[PDB]
Amino acid sequence: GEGMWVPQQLPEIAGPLKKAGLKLSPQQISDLTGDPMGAVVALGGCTASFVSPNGLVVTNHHCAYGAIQLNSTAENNLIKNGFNAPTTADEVSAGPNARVFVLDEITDVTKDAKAAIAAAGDDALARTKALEAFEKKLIADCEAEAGFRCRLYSFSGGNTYRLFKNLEIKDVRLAYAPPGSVGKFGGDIDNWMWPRHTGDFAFYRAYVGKDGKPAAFSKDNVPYQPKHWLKFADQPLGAGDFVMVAGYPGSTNRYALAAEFDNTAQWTYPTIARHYKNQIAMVEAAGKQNADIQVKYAATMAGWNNTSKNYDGQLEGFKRIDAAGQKLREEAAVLGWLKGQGAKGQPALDAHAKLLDLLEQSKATRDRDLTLALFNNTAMLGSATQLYRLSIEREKPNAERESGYQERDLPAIEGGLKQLERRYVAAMDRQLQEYWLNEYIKLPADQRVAAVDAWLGGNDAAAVKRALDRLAGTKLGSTEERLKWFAADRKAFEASNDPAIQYAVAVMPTLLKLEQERKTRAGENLAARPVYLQALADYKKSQGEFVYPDANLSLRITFGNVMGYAPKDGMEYTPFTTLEGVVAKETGQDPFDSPKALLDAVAAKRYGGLEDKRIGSVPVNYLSDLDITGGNSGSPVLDAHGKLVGLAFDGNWESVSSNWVFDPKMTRMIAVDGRYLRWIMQEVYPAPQLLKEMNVG
Amino acid sequence: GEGMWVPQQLPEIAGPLKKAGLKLSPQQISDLTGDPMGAVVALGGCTASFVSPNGLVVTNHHCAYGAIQLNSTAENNLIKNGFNAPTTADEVSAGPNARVFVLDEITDVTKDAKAAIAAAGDDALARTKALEAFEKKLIADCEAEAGFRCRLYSFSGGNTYRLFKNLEIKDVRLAYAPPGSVGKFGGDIDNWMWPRHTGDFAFYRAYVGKDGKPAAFSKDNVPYQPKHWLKFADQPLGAGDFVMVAGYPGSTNRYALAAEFDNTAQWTYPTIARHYKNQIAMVEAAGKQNADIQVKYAATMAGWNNTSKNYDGQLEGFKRIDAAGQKLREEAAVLGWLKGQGAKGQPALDAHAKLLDLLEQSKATRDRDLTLALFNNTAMLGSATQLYRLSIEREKPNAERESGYQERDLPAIEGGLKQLERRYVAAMDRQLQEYWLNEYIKLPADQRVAAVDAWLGGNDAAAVKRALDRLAGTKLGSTEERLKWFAADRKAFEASNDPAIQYAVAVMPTLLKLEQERKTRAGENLAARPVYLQALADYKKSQGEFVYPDANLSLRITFGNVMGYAPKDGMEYTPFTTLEGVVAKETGQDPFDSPKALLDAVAAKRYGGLEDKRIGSVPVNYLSDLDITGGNSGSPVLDAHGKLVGLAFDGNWESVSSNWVFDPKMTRMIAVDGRYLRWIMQEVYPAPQLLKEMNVG
Ligand SMILES: [Zn+2]
Ligand SMILES: [Zn+2]
Ligand SMILES: [Zn+2]
Ligand SMILES: [Zn+2]
Repeated sequence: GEGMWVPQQLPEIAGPLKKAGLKLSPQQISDLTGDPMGAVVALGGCTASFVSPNGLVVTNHHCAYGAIQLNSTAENNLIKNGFNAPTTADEVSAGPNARVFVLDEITDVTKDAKAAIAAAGDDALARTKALEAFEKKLIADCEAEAGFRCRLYSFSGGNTYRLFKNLEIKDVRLAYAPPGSVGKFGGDIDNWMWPRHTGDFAFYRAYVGKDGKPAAFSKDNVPYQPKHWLKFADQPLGAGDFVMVAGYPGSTNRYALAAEFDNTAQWTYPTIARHYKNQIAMVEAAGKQNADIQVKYAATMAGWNNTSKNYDGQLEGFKRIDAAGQKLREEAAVLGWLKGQGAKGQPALDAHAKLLDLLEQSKATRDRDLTLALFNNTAMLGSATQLYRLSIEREKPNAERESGYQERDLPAIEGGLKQLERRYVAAMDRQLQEYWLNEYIKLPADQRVAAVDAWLGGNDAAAVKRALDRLAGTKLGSTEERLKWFAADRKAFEASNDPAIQYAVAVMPTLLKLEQERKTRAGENLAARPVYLQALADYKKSQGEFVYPDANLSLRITFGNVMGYAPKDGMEYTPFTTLEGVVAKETGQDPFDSPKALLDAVAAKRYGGLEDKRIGSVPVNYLSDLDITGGNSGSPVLDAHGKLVGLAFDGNWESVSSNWVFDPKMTRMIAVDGRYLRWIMQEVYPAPQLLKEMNVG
Repeated sequence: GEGMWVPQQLPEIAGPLKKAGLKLSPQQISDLTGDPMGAVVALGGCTASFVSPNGLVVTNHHCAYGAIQLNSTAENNLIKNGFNAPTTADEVSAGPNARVFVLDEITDVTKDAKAAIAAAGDDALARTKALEAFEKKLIADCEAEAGFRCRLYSFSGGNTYRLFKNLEIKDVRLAYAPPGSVGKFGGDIDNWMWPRHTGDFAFYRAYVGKDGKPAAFSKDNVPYQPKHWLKFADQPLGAGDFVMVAGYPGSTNRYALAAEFDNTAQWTYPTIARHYKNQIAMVEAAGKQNADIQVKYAATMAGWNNTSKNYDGQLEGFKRIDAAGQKLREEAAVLGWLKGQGAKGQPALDAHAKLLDLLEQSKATRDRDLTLALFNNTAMLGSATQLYRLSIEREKPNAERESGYQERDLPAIEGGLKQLERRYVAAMDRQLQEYWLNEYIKLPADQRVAAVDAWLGGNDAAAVKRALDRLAGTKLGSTEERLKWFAADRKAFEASNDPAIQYAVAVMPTLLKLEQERKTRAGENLAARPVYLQALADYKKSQGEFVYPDANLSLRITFGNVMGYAPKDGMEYTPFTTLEGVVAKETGQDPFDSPKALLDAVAAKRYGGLEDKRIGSVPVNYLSDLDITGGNSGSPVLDAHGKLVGLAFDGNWESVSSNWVFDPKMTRMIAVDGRYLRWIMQEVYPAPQLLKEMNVG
């Protein structure tokens, strides 16, 4: 059912957990470094879990896609072929930026954080800087132990703060990926849909130095030895059975002003989707010519497709449940309620009014803000602006450097400049730069940026053509030039005749100014958010409704049962799909081109000891009424005894609008059954070594 | 499950009926003139049933659609608005050709029929005329009793013959029709489809003279008093519950040569579907501009739509089950099994060869024969040819007149010429003439007809236009002119300068020659068909398959249970639809434009005492695994206690290929629930008088 519960709400959910079928004690689930919860890891935007005493980590194929794509060429395509390491020495690096975060400690720091905020009094910008400074000091102290990375999280609009401390494993290697026609069966056509037949799984292995402490990749590193790992279930999962997920959902917007919704529905989602589709169309074309561009842009393409379809789905789901309406009506009913109680409910009503006006302000510049951000996110301009900004920050004491540009951020900065090599083709980026300049000029005169106007020299196809011709002369295209500038000082940047670096030096004053304009808006928000959101919460409780914070990349638990859903009268989707369903979709053409070995194993009913009698086949994917969102991919699904029964990977089509308005009847998780993982590793793309390592072969 | 069982097979299904849940005794079902089977009546291409002691008859809306249309004008459109007669005096005539046939007696005449055939000797044409003369004599004798109509049926390829005698009620009146948006909710989009949300019912009343004997329409007639009628169930019908249907299915082709299947799938269905869709397109377009064309052609259009869509569905279903391959392997098996049996198999092997050759003879002229038949089926040429043929037949003694042109057929002929007034517009028929002339001209030289070529006097657009301009001079457009010709003698036809009459005179010799050829092939078929089809039956029994004859418009029983079906992996169709499903489809545009009173009543949750708590709503339609086909529309669905729980009306999309190859998993009946008939008649288009008369008031 509904809810992305913090581990500190376990007393609240203990009884519901039992009634749904948990046979572990609430005590045991509360131990976030115990069995099974201490096996669950964050990847940074995906979840994963340990599944052996030797550092084997299982997650989704689409979570590993980055790493597979980084190790792929046109002439050895791991995306297409799969990857299997018969020995641990065979495992390839997942990339310098790849991480496994293992939870160490959570501490409430709420009292301190709102002190530091308040201690700045009544200046918006000062309030932001004070929280920044408080956070930086906390983290610096927590990370004083070598091998840990820490994070500060704000919950429920700033009514609670907690500090998380993680062991940061920095040497992650790929151990196994099934072929792309298994890992991503049905491609973007089946994405966000049920029935689903997708084998969305892949394995990493986590490594540290011989001292047992985190290190960056080296051939002298050895497998991490986790305290806790998950075991595969020994009881077959069926319809109605208890399941739970723990993992790291990224963001939801269930506490929001109605106007935040209208802006998103009417403007944000349609605009981003259109841009994303236009870039897809350009890259698609050029990659059909050019396998190098096709392989190099595949991860980018996957992201664009996935977010744009998600937003198409949210727009449709708003109309289906009249989200605009529901928002309006709970807002009216909450404003009603507040004046309602006069004296006590005036602080909250004030808040509503500030928040509301803050939103109109970001509204005034939203097209500028988006366009400029995405223009600067193309490869060479992104590289130049980041690298120049770093040279500026490096001049300050580390404690005053912008988050993202402190010493602790250098590994990821350097790592990103190297990874870019496998994701950049200059003919392709030129077309994206073009696309975004064409969209910049389109902007109205009041919505423009002075410094970009000047840099460009006029509002036409001619100037665009000149810009593009000039930028083409950058040397930032090679990893080696990027890494030179990573190390260069600010004067060296301002001296450069590189045209990409000239662009950055040109616009940075504006970007720092706009960043201040953002930090100031955030500061006013930091006053008004928590009071109003605390009132939304209080109302919800007065209505008997479930109360939990919007997602924020921190660890959450969701639970429920295996069950399908009914999209229309006269029909129902069943909780499982089956092997036969995979082969029924076969067309021999991407994305419905399963391996021959699958096709033959199924035609022969070779179920490998994995059939579930109740469905007369091996289960492939299943639905359940858990409450997950982006960031939950790869999260392990556990059964009533805490055994692994699948991996979360997607949502059904009608679920996605639940980011704003939760609909219990149509919100389902889509998970890959652990028996399908097993079946693939036995009969299709075999990995007898990993199975034996997991005590299932 | 499978099987269109003849009543004489009740001993064989008694056990299976009990196991399925029938609580009536099988002997109570064996009494075809008792309770409840004597309540089931034939309409002539639909089924219906008595539901009161005062002659109230219930059938489908689409069955009554011809009669609703005949009583409709552009200005007062009953298809659109519904009809309700508050007292029996307000009932309107269903039209002169409307019938209710009440089963009186069934006789086996197999031995006598086969002896009439054998006495003809070797000659194929004499064999046909001998069976014809046998049938005519039998029917004349049986119809000696005033008010009875009799029919001879051939079963299992001529291995069995039965005579049916029916009371022929000839004054049928319309007592109630819901609005078309109920009766045909979802129109042609939902036709042949589940989920289905269609209130497909209507009521007639049956009338006789004051002396109790059937009579044509008169104000002095009074309601028929049936010996038996159905009662509405007092127990709520649920999933898995027993249901049975009795009705009059028209035709199936489950006993067929592989070649007959191949010709049908490759040529017959695609060809007819194309011609029907071309005509639909013209009439649709013209009716958009002319609401008299729209109302006059509505019944014709509903047939074209229903058949063409049926044919599309069969072809898709043949691919789904590989019907071609199944027919090829079954035939290789049967011919194997026969060669297996030495000498005693030889007559079936020879029969198979002869049947195959006769199929080839048909095929050689199939384009000509189809095209010529459908050209002559347009309104004026069909009238002219029919009437001219009648004038020729009238010069022979009645016993020698062609079936359809005997004295017993005169009421139907006459009624046809009157009903056509409400189904003909010159400017529309002209376009249909033009379509068929353009198709005629596409025929190749060996498929042309000399008489039509000469009459056409050219092969191009200009000749077509001259022929149309010539035919537009007919006076057969008017009912009175048609009835004049109905009475006129042959010399008057041959003297006429009416251009449609002249056409009929010109082509008649050719039609008669073609009829002789068809009679000749039928006579050859009479010899070979029984022997082969007996072998097919014997083979099926040796494989332990069900053995029942193909449908042939006689009374059949089918039984099974309420149940949905699974169209693909990860999905199921549920056995019921509900009221909320009807409203979910609402668009306010035909065909998804329910009566406002329906939308209001569902919104207000006015369930009228008819809610089934197990589905949370009033049921609308349901699925069951019964075996029905064309002709079964209007058949009552009985529960375990013989009570009325719905009306058969359609099949699901995947079912329709069961006319050739039975598929148990995807073959379902779609029925309208008796509770939905009641609910509509309470809350939406009310008829308290009829509910009272059925005592559910
Ligand atoms: Zn247990
Ligand atoms: Zn250089
Ligand atoms: Zn006349
Ligand atoms: Zn009973």
